[PDB]
Amino acid sequence: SAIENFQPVTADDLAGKNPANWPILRGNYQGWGYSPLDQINKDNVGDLQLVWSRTMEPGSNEGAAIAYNGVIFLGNTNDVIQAIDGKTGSLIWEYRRKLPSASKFINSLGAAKRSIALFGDKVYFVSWDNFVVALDAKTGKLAWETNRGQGVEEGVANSSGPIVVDGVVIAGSTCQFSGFGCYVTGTDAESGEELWRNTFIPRPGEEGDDTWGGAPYENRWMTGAWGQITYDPELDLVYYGSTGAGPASEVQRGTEGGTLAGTNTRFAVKPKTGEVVWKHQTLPRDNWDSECTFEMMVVSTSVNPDAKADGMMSVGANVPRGETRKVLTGVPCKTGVAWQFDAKTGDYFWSKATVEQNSIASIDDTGLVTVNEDMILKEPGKTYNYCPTFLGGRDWPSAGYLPKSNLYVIPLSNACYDVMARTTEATPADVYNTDATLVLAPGKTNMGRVDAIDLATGETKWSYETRAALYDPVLTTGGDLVFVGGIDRDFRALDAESGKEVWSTRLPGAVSGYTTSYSIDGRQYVAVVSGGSLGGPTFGPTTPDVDSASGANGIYVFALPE
Ligand SMILES: O=C(O)c1cc(C(=O)O)c2c(n1)C(=O)C(=O)c1cc(C(=O)O)[nH]c1-2
Ligand SMILES: [Cl-]
Ligand SMILES: [Zn+2]
Ligand SMILES: [Zn+2]
Ligand SMILES: [Zn+2]
Ligand SMILES: [Zn+2]
Ligand SMILES: [Zn+2]
Ligand SMILES: [Zn+2]
Ligand SMILES: [Zn+2]
Repeated sequence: SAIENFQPVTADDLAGKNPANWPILRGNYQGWGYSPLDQINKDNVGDLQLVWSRTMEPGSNEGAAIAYNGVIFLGNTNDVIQAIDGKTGSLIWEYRRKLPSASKFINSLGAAKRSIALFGDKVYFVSWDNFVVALDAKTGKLAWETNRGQGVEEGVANSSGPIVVDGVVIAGSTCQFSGFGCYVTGTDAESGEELWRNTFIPRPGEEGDDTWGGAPYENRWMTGAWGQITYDPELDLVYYGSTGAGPASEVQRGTEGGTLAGTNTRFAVKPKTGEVVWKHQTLPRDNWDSECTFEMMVVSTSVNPDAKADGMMSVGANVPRGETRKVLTGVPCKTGVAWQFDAKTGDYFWSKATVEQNSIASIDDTGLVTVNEDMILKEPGKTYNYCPTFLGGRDWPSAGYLPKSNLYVIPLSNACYDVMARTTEATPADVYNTDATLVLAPGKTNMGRVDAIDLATGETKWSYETRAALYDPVLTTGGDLVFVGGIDRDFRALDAESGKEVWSTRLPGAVSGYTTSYSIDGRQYVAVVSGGSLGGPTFGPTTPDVDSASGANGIYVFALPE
């Protein structure tokens, strides 16, 4: 019944023009993570009840209920993709990919799936074995698939999911365990043909090669773009970020003093060709697995950064003070530093630290980052007391935007990392080749944190804290609410004006996935993916007083009583 009248998904849908739907990971191309739906608000959220839920596949459950005209399209782990009736929770269809033995995959991160994408009459995803796959939206049956190469034993995969722009399926990659770097590809949405492929590691003698400290090309590992892809329709620019290089220690990399051009860089590209329009490196010389690959939002804001605002690193030399600009803005890296650029040109406006961090010594008025020499891993076996951690700070769990108050709302972890490079020689399988102990940041007794930052001034308007890590995306809504899960297993709503908790329910496991909102027949639903991820096992032991069990992977859907 729900799938019967399926109407093709357009750019207008993906631009978030219909608030009854959530047809893309962050609700719109621009990455807002916002639902304009306002039925559920501060005055009635206390009445929210569980309407329906459904078991999801085991593993790291970081997915998102992609909602479209009464149907939920849901990427589970293990390349299981489902369509579910958004009103009843009844399964409509299920695709289950035939997988080689899990042991054959050197990159287990490809098993988790933050999103599927929609366009036309198809559901698009990247499989664990690194195929761009198109399913029929109406049936879940495979329409086409294209092998990108180097999957499985060779470890190239994807965890965040693609987006489709102008008939082009755009998808990044993780090559976390590989002795090489990876890429972002653009694939024709109809034919399945690969149209372009952007890589990051400079080839010998090419632009930026001289910033790799003389490291042989074949020793340059793991540079990818595994985070979330965003897009601005008006500028026609696709935005993504690349990551660092492994192992973490530049001494073990053989890249001493190397700023590593291509790594941790924010790219703005044309969707049909991958042509780079502008780029900015937000974390050079990375020794801290900083991964500047997370979603960056496109918003229109007045530009008036306060140089005295807490954490403000610098203000751009040519900042158009008092003027309204379309900006690319947010926290791109685990470090927790918020950035703001002109979205069209890439001109640097400002940057501001959130959590305690000590990897960045300074950022000048052009946006040039200078790293902290004290934190470069120069002596293997020596403990370096890095802030934040290889899980942040921030990590993949996405921020949300509140257009009414111009607030950027970001989930964060108050953690630091006593990190040491191993004394043994690094192989690709060793990843960062470090051993670490995670601790609370100095003077912090609350691990979980959400900052709400005014995008005009860079001032933090409020900060919500809780004992255990959140490590879960936020949803912002027109009802003036912020929804967020945590490893404490609470799925909570915060007052968007104050950051104070106004409602919560406790789910059976750590609330580990995305929260989305949609409506059917005038009724607003709030859907959260839960069960657990790397967050609980990593942050849980720091606050053992909190019951942060993982389990009962599932989608859980709430609404006001009828
Ligand atoms: O370098 C990479 O290719 C890559 C990929 C992934 C992934 O795809 O999930 C993570 C990381 N790195 C990473 O460093 C880490 O912070 C991390 C946490 C998570 C998670 O699911 O909670 N994924 C990843
Ligand atoms: Cl529609
Ligand atoms: Zn539509
Ligand atoms: Zn990584
Ligand atoms: Zn725009
Ligand atoms: Zn720049
Ligand atoms: Zn816009
Ligand atoms: Zn101020
Ligand atoms: Zn509560």
